[PDB]
Amino acid sequence: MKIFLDTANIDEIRTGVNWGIVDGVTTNPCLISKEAVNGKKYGDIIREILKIVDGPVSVEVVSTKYEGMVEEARKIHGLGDNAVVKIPMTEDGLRAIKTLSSEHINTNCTLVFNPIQALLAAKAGVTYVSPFVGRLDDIGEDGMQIIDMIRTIFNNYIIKTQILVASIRNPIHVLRSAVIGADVVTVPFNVLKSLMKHPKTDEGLAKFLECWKKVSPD
Amino acid sequence: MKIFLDTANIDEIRTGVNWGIVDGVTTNPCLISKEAVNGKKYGDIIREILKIVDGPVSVEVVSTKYEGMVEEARKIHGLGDNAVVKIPMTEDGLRAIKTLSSEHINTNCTLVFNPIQALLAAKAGVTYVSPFVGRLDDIGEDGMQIIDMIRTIFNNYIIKTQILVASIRNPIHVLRSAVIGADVVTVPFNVLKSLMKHPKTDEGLAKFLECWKKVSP
Amino acid sequence: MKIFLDTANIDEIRTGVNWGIVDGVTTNPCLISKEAVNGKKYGDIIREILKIVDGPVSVEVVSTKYEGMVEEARKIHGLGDNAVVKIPMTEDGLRAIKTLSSEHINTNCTLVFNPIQALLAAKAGVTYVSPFVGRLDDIGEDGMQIIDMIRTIFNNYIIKTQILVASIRNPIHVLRSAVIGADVVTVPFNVLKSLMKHPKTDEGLAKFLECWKKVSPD
Amino acid sequence: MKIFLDTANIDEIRTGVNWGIVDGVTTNPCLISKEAVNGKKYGDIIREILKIVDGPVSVEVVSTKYEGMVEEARKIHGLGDNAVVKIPMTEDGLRAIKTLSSEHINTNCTLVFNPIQALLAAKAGVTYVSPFVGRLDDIGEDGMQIIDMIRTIFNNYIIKTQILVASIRNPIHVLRSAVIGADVVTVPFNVLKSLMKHPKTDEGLAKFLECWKKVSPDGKLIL
Amino acid sequence: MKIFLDTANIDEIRTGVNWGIVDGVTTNPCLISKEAVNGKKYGDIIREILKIVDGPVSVEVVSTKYEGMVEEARKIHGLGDNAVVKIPMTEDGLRAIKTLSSEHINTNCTLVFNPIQALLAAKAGVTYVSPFVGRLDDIGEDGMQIIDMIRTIFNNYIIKTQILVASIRNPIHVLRSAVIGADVVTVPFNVLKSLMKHPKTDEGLAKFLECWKKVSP
Amino acid sequence: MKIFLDTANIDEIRTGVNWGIVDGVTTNPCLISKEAVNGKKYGDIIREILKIVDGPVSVEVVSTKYEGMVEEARKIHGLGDNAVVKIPMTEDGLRAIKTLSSEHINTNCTLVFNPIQALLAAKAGVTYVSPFVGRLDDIGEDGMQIIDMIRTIFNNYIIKTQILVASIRNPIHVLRSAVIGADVVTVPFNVLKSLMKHPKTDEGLAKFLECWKKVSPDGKLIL
Amino acid sequence: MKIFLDTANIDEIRTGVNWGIVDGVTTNPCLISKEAVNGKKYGDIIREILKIVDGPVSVEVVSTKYEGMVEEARKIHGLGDNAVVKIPMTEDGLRAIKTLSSEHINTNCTLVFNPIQALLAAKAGVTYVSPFVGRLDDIGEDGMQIIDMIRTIFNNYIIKTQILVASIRNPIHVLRSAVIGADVVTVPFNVLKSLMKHPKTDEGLAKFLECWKKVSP
Amino acid sequence: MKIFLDTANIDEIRTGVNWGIVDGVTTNPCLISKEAVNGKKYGDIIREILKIVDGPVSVEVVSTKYEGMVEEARKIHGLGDNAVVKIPMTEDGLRAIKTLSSEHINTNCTLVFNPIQALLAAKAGVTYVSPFVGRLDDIGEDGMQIIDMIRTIFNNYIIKTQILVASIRNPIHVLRSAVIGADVVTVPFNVLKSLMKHPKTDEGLAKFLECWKKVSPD
Amino acid sequence: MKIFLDTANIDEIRTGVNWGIVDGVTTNPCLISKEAVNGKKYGDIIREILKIVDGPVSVEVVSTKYEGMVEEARKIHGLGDNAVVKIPMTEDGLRAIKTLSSEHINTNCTLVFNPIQALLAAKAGVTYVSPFVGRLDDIGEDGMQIIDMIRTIFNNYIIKTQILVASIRNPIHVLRSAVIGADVVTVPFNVLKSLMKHPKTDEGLAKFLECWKKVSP
Repeated sequence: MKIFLDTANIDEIRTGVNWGIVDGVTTNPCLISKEAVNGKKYGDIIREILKIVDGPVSVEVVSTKYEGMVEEARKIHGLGDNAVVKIPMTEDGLRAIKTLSSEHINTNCTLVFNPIQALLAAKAGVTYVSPFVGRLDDIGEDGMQIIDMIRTIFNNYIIKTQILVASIRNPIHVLRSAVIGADVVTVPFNVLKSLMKHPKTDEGLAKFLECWKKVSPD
Repeated sequence: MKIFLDTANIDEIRTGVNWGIVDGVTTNPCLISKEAVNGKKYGDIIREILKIVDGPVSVEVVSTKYEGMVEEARKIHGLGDNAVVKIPMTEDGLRAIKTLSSEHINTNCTLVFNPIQALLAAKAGVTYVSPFVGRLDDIGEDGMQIIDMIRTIFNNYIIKTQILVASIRNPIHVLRSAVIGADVVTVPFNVLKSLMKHPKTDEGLAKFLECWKKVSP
Repeated sequence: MKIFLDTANIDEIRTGVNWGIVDGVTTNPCLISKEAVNGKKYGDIIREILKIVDGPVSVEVVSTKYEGMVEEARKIHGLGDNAVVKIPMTEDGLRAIKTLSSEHINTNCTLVFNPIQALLAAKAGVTYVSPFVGRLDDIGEDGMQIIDMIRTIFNNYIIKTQILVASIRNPIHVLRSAVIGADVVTVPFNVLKSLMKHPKTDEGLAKFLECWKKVSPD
Repeated sequence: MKIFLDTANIDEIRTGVNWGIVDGVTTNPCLISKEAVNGKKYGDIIREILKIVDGPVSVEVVSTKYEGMVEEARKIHGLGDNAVVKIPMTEDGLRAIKTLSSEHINTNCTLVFNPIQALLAAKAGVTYVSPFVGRLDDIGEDGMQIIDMIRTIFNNYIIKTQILVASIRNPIHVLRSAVIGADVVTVPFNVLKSLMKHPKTDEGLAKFLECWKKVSPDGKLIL
Repeated sequence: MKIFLDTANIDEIRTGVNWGIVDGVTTNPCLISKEAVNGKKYGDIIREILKIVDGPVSVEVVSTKYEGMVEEARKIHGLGDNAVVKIPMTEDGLRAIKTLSSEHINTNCTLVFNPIQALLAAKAGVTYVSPFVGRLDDIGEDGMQIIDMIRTIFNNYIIKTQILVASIRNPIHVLRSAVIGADVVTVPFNVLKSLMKHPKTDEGLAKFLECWKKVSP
Repeated sequence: MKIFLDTANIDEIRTGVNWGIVDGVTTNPCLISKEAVNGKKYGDIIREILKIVDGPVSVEVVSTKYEGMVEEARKIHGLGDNAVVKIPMTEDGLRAIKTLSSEHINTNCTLVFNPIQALLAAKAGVTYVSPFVGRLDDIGEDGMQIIDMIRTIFNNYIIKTQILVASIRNPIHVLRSAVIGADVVTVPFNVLKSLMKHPKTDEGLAKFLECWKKVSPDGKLIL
Repeated sequence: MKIFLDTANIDEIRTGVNWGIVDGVTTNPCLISKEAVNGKKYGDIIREILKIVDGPVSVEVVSTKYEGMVEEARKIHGLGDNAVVKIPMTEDGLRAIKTLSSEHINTNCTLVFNPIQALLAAKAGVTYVSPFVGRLDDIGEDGMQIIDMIRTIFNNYIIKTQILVASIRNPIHVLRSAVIGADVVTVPFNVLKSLMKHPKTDEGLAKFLECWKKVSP
Repeated sequence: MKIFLDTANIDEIRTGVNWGIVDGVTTNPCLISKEAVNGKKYGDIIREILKIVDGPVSVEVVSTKYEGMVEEARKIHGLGDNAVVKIPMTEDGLRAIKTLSSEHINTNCTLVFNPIQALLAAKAGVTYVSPFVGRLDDIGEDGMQIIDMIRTIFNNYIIKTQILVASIRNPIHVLRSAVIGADVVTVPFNVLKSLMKHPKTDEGLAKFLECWKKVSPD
Repeated sequence: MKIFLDTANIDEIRTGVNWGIVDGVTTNPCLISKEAVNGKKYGDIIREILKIVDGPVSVEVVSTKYEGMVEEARKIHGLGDNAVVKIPMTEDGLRAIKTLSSEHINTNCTLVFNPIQALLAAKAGVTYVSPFVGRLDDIGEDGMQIIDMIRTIFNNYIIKTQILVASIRNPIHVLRSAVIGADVVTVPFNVLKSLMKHPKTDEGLAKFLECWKKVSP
């Protein structure tokens, strides 16, 4: 399972990249606007992420119509070979995805909330589909169940679109994604750093530390 | 999973094809007669649909006898390479499917209501089999369970006939079909249109637009 | 399992009652406005249904604020003992339900889409909760799963609110509701009439009629 | 589980009752006409069955309209207290069941093919509902699955209508009915007779005989 | 779960009763004839068993006709209050069970091989029904599955007939019977003896003895 | 799943073959004697079936001893390449199957009632094994459960013997056989005919006709 | 299922109380320290919540030792009959719970992370047990699993201790607790607000309003 | 599934081979000593079985120490290529199996009662492992559960040791072994002969014989 | 399944090696400190195990920091091609695993307590991952559950990291690991000895011996 970081915070990205466990980054206009303050510009934030991240970097189009989406996508593509054009699950967005896939431009279909939307994105040739588990949790539906169904549907038809679990809120979203077999998770930095941690790991290290000071004082 | 449109309404077909999500069309005599009113002839409607749709277009014979069925099927085949001959699950229909299959004419066996009928159509060499889930729902039986058994049966025998889920009434027939692994669903236009929509998609787009306006008024 | 009719059409209601299989009626502002045409007024339609139907008749309030809802609900209660005041799942609706519950006015919480909303309504003392299965189906979620979870939750706590399956679209919603154990279903007229029918019933009648004629020429 | 005989053959009914394993009889116009040949009247056959059978005897109305059904049902009920009026699952039949239930006339709703039909008959107050499992089998649907769902539905709502499995064709219909917990099965006579038999019962009896002859040549139990 | 001993061997019966784990005895013509050799008469063996065993003792009629069965059953009943009349699952056997049951004479229906036969015996009012699991095992069918279905059937109808698992060959028939919830098992003596034993019981007793010797030589 | 016709009635076999849905025929001495009345010889009936049927035709040996079975089997095999020698599940039958399998004569082991019998026939190299599900149903045991176990066993060991479900009585035997994955069913003609039918197929055809008459009064497809 | 508010914020508590859906309140030293800034002290905060909240309100002891816990618990108890004394799962905590249970002082055992700890607290007589599901989630373990096992255990032994699901982070913690059948959930204010909302509810109200406007302007 | 005969009785073996359903033989010191009476010697019995049986014949060593086991096993190997050296599950037995495995002498690890013992034997390179189902049954544990777990374990690691179900007591051990997928069962003669039999087979023969006589008087 | 010995005791290792069932060895700072008393030092203990054990032998680093881990790992690697460098699940540990994996130095990530930690270590290229089942057992959580999930996860993504079940306390840890399909278990010597023993094995040998004595005195 690949692990992407779901942020536009450059320090978070650099920190997690340095850890070696970050395979890519996903951004969206809301994540970018949180960082484009006090003089920082949306165009520089995107360019810096692309430079620091060896892996896929998803960048969301802001046009809502087919022609504007395809124009933006080609410019986003031109920013670097690792850029992935993020496009929402809409009729115009499915049209844009089909055109871009035929142009060999990698795409990521976002704002997916049920398995049939994910299937429609895959039928257009999308490289990634991003169902939003946490927003389903927010409205009283276990969001991971949709990941499970998408995984079964994709396996039934040998679909090559990668399942990118998005809107992740806690480490159990991550665990269930891995057990289900989703291709990718994208996580906030606070979730990312918790994944390495466990109280019995800490207790174990102090235990070995005290044992090491018995045979080697220094 | 392929998605066909279950209608003869030309406007619906053009709109769905323009959306890029329609892989084929299924018609039947009742769907064609709904459109072939006030001047419009059934022969023009059929031809126009074959012209608009790049993918398979199923056209149903009206004869009930083996000889009439095969002859009508060859006319239908002649209308275009994408024509698929729809044939009902009857004794003559099965004979007709075997003959047409040996002639490499693509066929679709319709009015199937249980898995053994679907198996018989496959054994005659049919290209697609069309079990009607919604008509089973109508009579108090969960139609999707027949799709599940057909998938298992076809998997057991490595059967090449495509399962084409017909008589679809709602998006859960579609979801359950994909989870089962049916090769095709054919859907009325009101169902097709709903498959892309979700209230959280809309709400999320409004959130993104609001964020974008803060950074670029 | 009780079977309500989900309509404001007097003819459909009269027909359904004349069959003896209709235990009550659910209405809402859209159902009523469909009949409030060509002279007929919304108030007369409601009073006409209350008269024809011996069982519970649900009538939705149109106010959105707490005080308007309870004032309306009391006027509705005054139309007859079989009236049930239908109130949406909102913060003001939950307060109204609690107030009207203490006044012994029967209530129906509507526009419920997940099991926790159903629980909150029951906690306010509502007589019926009406989850909308067909509107979940419309958005790619099997609406009957919500009924199943609500049934487990209500059984867990011995909750007396009746589950009233609404937004019903086909006879399998009805079958699954009975298998689950929902207390009530409300069905459009077209669904109700289908519930009695089956081709093997018709075939069987015709066979019986042939055998009877071999022994009785009259 | 009660076991009814699904027939109008007097000799079959006499033999089954003699076995002490028959708790009632179900008839229909087709079973009756099968015996109403060569002078035998339909009413005499019915009256004879009502006579020899202590348990419930289902007799079907021939009218298709509500009024004719309630009229025929009162005549059928007047033939004996063990008569059960058999009524098809139709709009008019439901209305007749409700009327007759309020008049304390026992009813049996027949020609039921899915669980919701069964539920509607229960809601009208019917004494028995008779789903046809063999006719479902004929059209490629496992008929016993409908019995299982009816049992669950009835349990859910504490419904007192008895589930009466009909159109029974083989002993597995009977076994599955008993495992599910249907209240009654009605079986043709050939099915009834097979239910008692098993080759290992026959074998075990032959072995028991051989052993006793080793100890008593005349083959008796002298105590 | 009651545990009966399935034998007519007097020595086995005395040993099992002295152990305090035997609640009853089942005999049959083949079990009695095994002992009634070289002078010993079958009538004495039966009487002696009734005297030794406080609990139910099943004795099988030998007549195959209704009238002969009921008459033999009344003699058997007369031999002692703990006598239970064993009757085979036949048409005459069922008639006989109904008659005897109306006379409050305890009965045991034997040679049962499927759950519907067990149900018929219960409907005749039989006190015990004895399905033969080992003879089903012999013919390639898992006999315990019949016990499971009978338990469910009897539970569905609140049936008072006791399920008496017969033709038991090994301790797993016994274990599965208890887990299912059969009212009774009847077991040959070699099986009965093994039910108390376990190698870890023995090993643990040797450990305890060794500990006790350290504190009190 | 192959579908064989379990009969010796020539007219049934002709009709089934014409439908294009019959892949072979199974016979046995009882089915043949049913048609070998009024001058019809048993050998003529067999030869006629072998003639009209392209697929496998199972003919049963009448000898009960090994030698007579292998002798009859060679005569049966010499009648045509589509003949399959049907042999009972006995000690002598297993020995004959092994011999005939080594002589490349196709065999069908019949009268099988549990999965281990089926396994023994497979180990002797038999081409088909025919478990009798209806006869298991008759004695109160769900016969299809044996098919399910045979399928699992055969899958476990990659056994190439085909599972041929016999003693079929209803369309649910056929449906369950297909869901399990048995290689072949053999069915009586009445069962075969029912498999194509369903009331909703009939209804849907009547509706299609009514719609076309609204658009073409003569009822044709003029293209 | 009862629903408590997991906060010491008076304005959150005051808003949820008015809604009619908050049956009680849980607090802890960290929640109260978040409100005891800028001169506000814990003593007034606790007293004001006990006044607003009709139902149970849990107040945690600060002493880590038995006598301090028990002394502090009687002070907490004296502040109001609805006060429930929160006590951590430790050796001294269990001893304190048992003494307080004998004095009829309602108790709540917190910092419970597995089912056996919860059983231990119930055996001491605790009125509520508070397993922290969110903190199990944090360390890679599905917290709701422990709720499921505690429900089963408590059902097994007919245990009267109420299961109070704590450390709730999202509405699916609430959903799963209701399906399991936990007696209580305690939720943060942001979780509690979301519980009544669903986009199809808002969509439905707009539909009704628009229909009502066509009838009565 | 292979079927071995678990006996040292020449007559039973000869009978079973003459049926063609016996693929080999398992012996042990108790089975052999039962036949080594009235003049017959243990060595002659074994050499006679090796001659009659074309398939694998298991012959148990009598030494308990590593060096005696391998020395015996080599003498046993010298009696014929179809001999299989049976060795108990002990520390010395595991060492012998590993040594004899490298010498390409086929081995059978016997007296196995749980799945980890079976695994350890396979790890030593044993050709067959023989778990004793009936002796587990004797002590109140369903012995077939051990076969099921051993089958899962061997499949997990693609282990080539054949599972040989031993201590078989009835035809359901055989049925469950085949359903599980054990490679081999070894059965006493009384069980083997029952495997072919069934009352419905006999009934069916008699029915066929009656129909044949209606058409052929000879 | 490979079986390693979880000890630094040379006499335990020497005995298990001779048995032919020990495929390797795991050590840790606490196991080695138990043998480095009375003048014996860790350096010789490690070297002597690398000599005896043909298979992999895991040696844990003591530095908590990246550069120290990596430096110590190259020293450990240089002691023998079968040495496997043990590294704890930390930020620096993962970084160290990735560098060492690129240098073709076999690694073992230890102190893993949930499946996502195990996936993180696999993603860094670790050769083995060592989840501690016994220490999960200690804190009231079925440790074997995490092995099950790790097996499933690793199967999902075709992960080559071997699952090495550590902190094993009893033979059922071993049994369940084999049924799950873990690549390796590492066991204490007392657990390893018990694995070959069963009372019915001893009973069976006595039976055979007694029969052999009747044939050949």
